[PDB]
Amino acid sequence: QIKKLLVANRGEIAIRIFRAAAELDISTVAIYSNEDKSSLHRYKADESYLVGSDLGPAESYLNIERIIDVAKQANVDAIHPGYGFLSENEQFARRCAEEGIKFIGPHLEHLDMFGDKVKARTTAIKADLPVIPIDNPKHIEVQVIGDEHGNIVHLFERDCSVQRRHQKVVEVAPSVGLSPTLRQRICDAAIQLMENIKYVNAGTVEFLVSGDEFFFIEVNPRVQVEHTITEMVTGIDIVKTQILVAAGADLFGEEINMPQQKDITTLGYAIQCRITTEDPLNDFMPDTGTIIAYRSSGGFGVRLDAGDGFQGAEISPYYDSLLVKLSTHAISFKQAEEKMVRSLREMRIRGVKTNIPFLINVMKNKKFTSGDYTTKFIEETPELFDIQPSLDRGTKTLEYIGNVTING
Amino acid sequence: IEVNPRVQVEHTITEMVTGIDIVKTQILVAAGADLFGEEINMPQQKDITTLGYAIQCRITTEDPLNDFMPDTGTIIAYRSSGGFGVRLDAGDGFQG
Repeated sequence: QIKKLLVANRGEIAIRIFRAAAELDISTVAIYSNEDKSSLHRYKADESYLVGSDLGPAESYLNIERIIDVAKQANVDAIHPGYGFLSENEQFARRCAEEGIKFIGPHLEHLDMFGDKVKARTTAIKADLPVIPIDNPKHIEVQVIGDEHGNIVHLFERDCSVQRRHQKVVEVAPSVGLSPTLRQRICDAAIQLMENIKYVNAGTVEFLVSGDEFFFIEVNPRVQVEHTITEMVTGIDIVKTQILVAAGADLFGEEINMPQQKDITTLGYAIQCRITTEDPLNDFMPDTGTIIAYRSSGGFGVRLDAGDGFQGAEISPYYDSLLVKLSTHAISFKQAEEKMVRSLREMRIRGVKTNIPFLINVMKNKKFTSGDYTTKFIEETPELFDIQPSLDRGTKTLEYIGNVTING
Repeated sequence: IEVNPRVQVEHTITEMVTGIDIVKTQILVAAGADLFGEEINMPQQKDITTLGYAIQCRITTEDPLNDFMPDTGTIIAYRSSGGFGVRLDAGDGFQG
């Protein structure tokens, strides 16, 4: 029934929802702030509105009442919150229902359980899942999608072990090195939990792995950044599915066309990382300014999700930095790693320092290439911060010619 | 009907459902590498399957408005897109 969708978000994910929505012949509505006046997502929808006349920085995409007003005036049926803003916000979800706008995600009582780190454990132990009663851990996450009609499936797992601190860096789907029996139990735990609470829409279940053992951590009651990696290996459009799930449709019907859990398998491996302005040379402080040159990769198995990565782009410090979200997909993990490297090396960003060289080394290192690696992979790798200089030739030649042409 | 003793323009459509990089495999076969080794990583014939469906469409300078005639001209604007399983193999159209 959903005919007009609004995205309560910015960047690559908004563009993602908009494209998905358009494939379903749904009109799109963007929301933008003053400093996002030339963000690509603003121009990528059927409609865009300045949320908050005088609103500040990151509070623009958090301002519940102005968003809902923009939704009311434009006749919006459903709001997709993407991730990382009002995604896990019960209040916004309530005010959506109360005003007749379908909140794209799980129900009010779903965001309640998993919003509080203390309440989630009670739910976890009621469905008989292992909890913290803790060394050498692997961070494993299971994707799930269920409809409003009781049909629930999982889209296998995602290795999330590569992380520097509390920041995820590199994800893999499915697991390399992790046994088939382990795989199944962790999946079956995730489906036991969500099928107990009668879960609706896309959700992620965060676990931990020691050897032949796992522990429940948290539940992300929305879409994740790393979703695409799972799409590539299972062939299933998660985002598009969400829109269909909030539209009532049965996942085994004409709209979603979900293959029965038995018929769901993985094809090859997929890897993802984010291209940010973070400088390995400079404590990972996000760099700001204007990009003067932007060239991107592509090709078979390479998937680009641009955020602030374009030619004219002006980088505002007020948001979590993200230029391009880059994923690769090949029959083998070895092959999947190589595409990533080349794509990373084929890139070119100038006028701002990037995290590319750091990422290059990560994919190049064999403690990652082996498939066996823990959350302390970065901790145990000091050489991962090797100083590759990176000179900029062409630019200097363009300046010389430019100067002599105009000034003699 | 016939045999095409090379890669076809439409190769990607098969790569997307089977998950094999055909072009890559060509190079490796020419390099002398094994079909089922840790190099080509090809699955067994029984394990080789399709995932979903793939379509390929041709975009040319010619048109139904002009009896399919390849025109010259400068391309004033080029506009790509993107998406899961949306490949734009850029060729004759890049910029001005």
